[PDB]
Amino acid sequence: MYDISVFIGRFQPFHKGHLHNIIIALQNSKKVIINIGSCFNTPNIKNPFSFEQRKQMIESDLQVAGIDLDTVVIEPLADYFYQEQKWQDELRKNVYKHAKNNNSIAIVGSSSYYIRSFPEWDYIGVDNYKNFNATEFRQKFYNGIISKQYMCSNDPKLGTYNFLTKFMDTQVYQDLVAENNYVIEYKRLWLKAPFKPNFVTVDALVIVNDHILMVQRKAHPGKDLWALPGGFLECDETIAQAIIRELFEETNINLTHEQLAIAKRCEKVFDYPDRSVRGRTISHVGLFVFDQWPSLPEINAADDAKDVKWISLGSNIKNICDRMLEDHYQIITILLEECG
Amino acid sequence: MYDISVFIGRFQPFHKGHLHNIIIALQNSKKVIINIGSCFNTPNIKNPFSFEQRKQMIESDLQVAGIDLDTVVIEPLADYFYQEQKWQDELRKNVYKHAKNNNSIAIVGHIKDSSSYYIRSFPEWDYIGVDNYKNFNATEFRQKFYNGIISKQYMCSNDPKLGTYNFLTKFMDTQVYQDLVAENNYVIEYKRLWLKAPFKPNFVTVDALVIVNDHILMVQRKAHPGKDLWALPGGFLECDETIAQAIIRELFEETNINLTHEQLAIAKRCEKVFDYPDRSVRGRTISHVGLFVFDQWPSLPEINAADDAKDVKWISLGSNIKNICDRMLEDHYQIITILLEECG
Ligand SMILES: Nc1ncnc2c1ncn2[C@@H]1O[C@H](COP(=O)(O)O)[C@@H](O)[C@H]1O
Ligand SMILES: Nc1ncnc2c1ncn2[C@@H]1O[C@H](COP(=O)(O)O)[C@@H](O)[C@H]1O
Ligand SMILES: [Mn+2]
Ligand SMILES: [Mn+2]
Ligand SMILES: [Mn+2]
Ligand SMILES: [Mn+2]
Ligand SMILES: [Mn+2]
Ligand SMILES: [Mn+2]
Ligand SMILES: [Mn+2]
Ligand SMILES: [Mn+2]
Ligand SMILES: [Mn+2]
Repeated sequence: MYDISVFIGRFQPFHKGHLHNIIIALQNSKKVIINIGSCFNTPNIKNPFSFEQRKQMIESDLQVAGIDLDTVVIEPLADYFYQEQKWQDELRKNVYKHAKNNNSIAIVGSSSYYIRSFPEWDYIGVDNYKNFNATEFRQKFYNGIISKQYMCSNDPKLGTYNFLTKFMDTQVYQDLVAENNYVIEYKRLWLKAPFKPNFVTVDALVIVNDHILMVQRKAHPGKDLWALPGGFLECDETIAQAIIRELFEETNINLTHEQLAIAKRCEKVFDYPDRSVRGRTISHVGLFVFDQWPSLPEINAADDAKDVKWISLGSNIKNICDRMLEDHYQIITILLEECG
Repeated sequence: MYDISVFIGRFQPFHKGHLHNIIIALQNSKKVIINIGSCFNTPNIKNPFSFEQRKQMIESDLQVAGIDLDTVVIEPLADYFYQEQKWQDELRKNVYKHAKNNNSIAIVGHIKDSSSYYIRSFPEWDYIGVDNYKNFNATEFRQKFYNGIISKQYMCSNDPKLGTYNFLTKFMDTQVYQDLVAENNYVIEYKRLWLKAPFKPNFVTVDALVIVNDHILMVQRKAHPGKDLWALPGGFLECDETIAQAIIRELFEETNINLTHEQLAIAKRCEKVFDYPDRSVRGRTISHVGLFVFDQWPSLPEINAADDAKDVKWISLGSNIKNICDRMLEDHYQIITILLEECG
């Protein structure tokens, strides 16, 4: 009937619930565009696999009962938690790429967001079976258990099953297990709270001669990832004070607090509920700009930073965009745009 | 030696440590100007007494001491947690209401914490460092006071019939006292729940300042802290919502304002963060507010009190707002002032 079905998911991992929904869409349309959300990030516990691995996983799963691969296309989406129009444009870009000859288009499926966001397209609704829970799957996986009832295949050499089986031997699997054990122990310790906690953190975006100051993380979450210098707000300091305290603790930047105060452009809040794996963490980020300086200030890593670097804007920043903590690539992008 | 000395305190309440320091100020100057900090706020456990009450208390203790009251003047200072320049000027306005045409002026504060601040902000005035062994604990005194005990070693007067000591004896029979004790018990219990947590909490709240035809929407509080006070509508941020959503969710819950989500999204001017660490008695609470401006609107939307709001009212700017200025929750007066200047 439709020329095109639009299908959006995380696929962390791809399962039978996904295969049956694609199948409903392929008997309602001639071609499916599968849009994988949350790409171009480093692996974390909620997002273990890359775009390429998930794309592969999907293809080799579809290639087993049935399915014509000529009727299927796969495109990536980045996260834009604070700039939803960008996300919308990017999805529209992915679709216009495959449907620009007045093709008939429907979104197969956050059912209300897609209905509000995309009036141009029809919404094919799908209620599934027993709740295929991606968290439950992943938590058993970091415990050594692939749940074969989720798997498209039954053969451990076929599909996601084979990918998941082999993945358990990788270094990335270990890192993720380590991160997950950290978070379980961290979350446990906080069940004491009379009320579920919001964490308040601070970060500093410091630009000197078109370089951004970044820290490589010594500890979980995001161990060995690059990040803005920052950490927890303390009960006795203002946000503005915490921003500078963490900056100096982690990087020992050779600037005075007065200089940084003159260089300060703004402070923004980042409050996407799932930005961090510890629990709900709101970050206040200060932007500091030195259009020019005789040189890059001296920096020395300390505390939870195992390294610190001045990294130039443009290509060098883009090249570590998938080696950064949490939403820090978005934060950098936003603050330089609007503050700026 | 100096014509004027300048002395700043909260005096919640005035005590022997304060007296001690005013005696030094007067060995070094001919007139001392006493500035009472945190004036014009409603009574809270940390600030139980009004400006007038503290003034009375100081005058009566200085008679007991007995310092000639012609050598003493008393002026109020409001709080400006977020507008440090309004405070510096307001002080200067206090000092020069009294010092005139080439008086030598000294500030007499603690050589320890607030030494730095006064040196920098008031270079025109000299400094007289004070502080002596004693460790007079303001908090320690109020806690015992909320348990029914006036600590004698704090009292300038040994006689319960006189001075601050008398004032506090009589104050203990009032309803305000009873409301302070109740707030205190609430706060002690609130904090007890949190003693176990691996880290001290920073609490996150939201408020909405909604202005329709120069009227602020304000709730009157059902629960602690600041019971029976007027506040911007607001409350705790939940874990599964953004701050933008929280601000609107709490607005509806407390006021049932007859406006739509898109109508408020259009009316929204800005959000501001309020993070003075001692702004709330519960523990460290940061607030994100929430400015919404409706101009030349056909009518004031319909509202009704629910959840922790027991009343809700449209309050016109200007006269009716300064009227309840000392009847507001925590720093909401300051928050309203700031959001009107910088966003509206
Ligand atoms: N919820 C929390 N509140 C305050 N401090 C914390 C919290 N969780 C961890 N920390 C401390 O902060 C350290 C990490 O550095 P940073 O995140 O830069 O402040 C950890 O090693 C903890 O000791
Ligand atoms: N730390 C907290 N986090 C979330 N909700 C809370 C917290 N403390 C108190 N509350 C709830 O908020 C109520 C008061 O309403 P509100 O302050 O307007 O959200 C109390 O009755 C509590 O149920
Ligand atoms: Mn290994
Ligand atoms: Mn840190
Ligand atoms: Mn820290
Ligand atoms: Mn740190
Ligand atoms: Mn370089
Ligand atoms: Mn409330
Ligand atoms: Mn409420
Ligand atoms: Mn609430
Ligand atoms: Mn009116």
